[PDB]
Amino acid sequence: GAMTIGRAKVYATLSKIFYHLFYDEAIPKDCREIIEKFGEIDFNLRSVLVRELRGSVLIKDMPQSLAEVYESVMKDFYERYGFQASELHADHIAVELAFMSKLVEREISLAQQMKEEELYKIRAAQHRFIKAHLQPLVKNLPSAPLLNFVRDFVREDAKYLYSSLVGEKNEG
Amino acid sequence: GAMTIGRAKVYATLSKIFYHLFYDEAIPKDCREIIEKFGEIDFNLRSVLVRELRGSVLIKDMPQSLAEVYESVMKDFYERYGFQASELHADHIAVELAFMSKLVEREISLAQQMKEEELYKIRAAQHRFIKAHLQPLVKNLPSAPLLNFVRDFVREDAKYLYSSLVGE
Repeated sequence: GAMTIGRAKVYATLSKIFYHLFYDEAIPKDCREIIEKFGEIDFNLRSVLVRELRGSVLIKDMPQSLAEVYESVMKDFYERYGFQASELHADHIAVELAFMSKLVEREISLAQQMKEEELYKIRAAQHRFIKAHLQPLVKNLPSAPLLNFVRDFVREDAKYLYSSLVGEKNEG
Repeated sequence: GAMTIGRAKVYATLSKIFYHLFYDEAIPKDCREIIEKFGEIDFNLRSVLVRELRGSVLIKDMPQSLAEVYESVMKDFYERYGFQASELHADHIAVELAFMSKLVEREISLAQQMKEEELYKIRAAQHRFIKAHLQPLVKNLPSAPLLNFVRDFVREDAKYLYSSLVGE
């Protein structure tokens, strides 16, 4: 329904925004309006910052030796769900957001098909991905209006996904 | 047939009973008879108790901070199958039972129409709903005759659905 359609739209729009900002392109009206529906915001970030918004960079706690294989970890997750690499590093926030959008789009299709067991698997994957990769990246974002919106959106989306799963997890 | 008709009836009747109790209303004779066909049961539960029979309240590892998004989870599941929550919270037991009744009614229709692909999907949806939402809710109900009846009915129904689905 509208709620899940909105999840996909926000992930897709945020990803498109970060691709534009990576190249110092203006944010188009359609993208701006989708995000501005939630409150006043600006998109005034420069490529010099946006290029560095990668998990292996932002997560300062990551052991160096594992930072060196993290893109491989990302790619295997992506490949397992048919998601293609772009020209950006696999751990870049634009790419991680695009991956979530693809997962939610898959969920939408499975919902329309009433494929409940497969939908469950894709929702589980969304949770796994948000817990392993995207939330750790976003929790280490520096403060700015757009980035703070992403923090809030991802925090609430993580809560939604976890709440979906917690009951069955604890059934014995 | 009779088995599936019976499943739909029990879910619908339990839902109706919980609505009456929520609203401090007497349980009508038709509802009582349906449930008591399985043995004597007392239907005395105070409205304040019944109002709190929500998945977000009952599921122990769900903190209160997740109750609002959990309502969204419930409504998302409902919408996929053309069901709307009522004026009650979407995670209230009365609503969850009503949703099961609607899924069983759809199963009955699909079986009459020999729509096999869709029938299987709907049965799988019932089982998923029980596993994900209704069984976790009923697990932590207080002990009382009606609550024990529902817990046991749901547990047996889950086993039936799982068995029916594993062959296939």
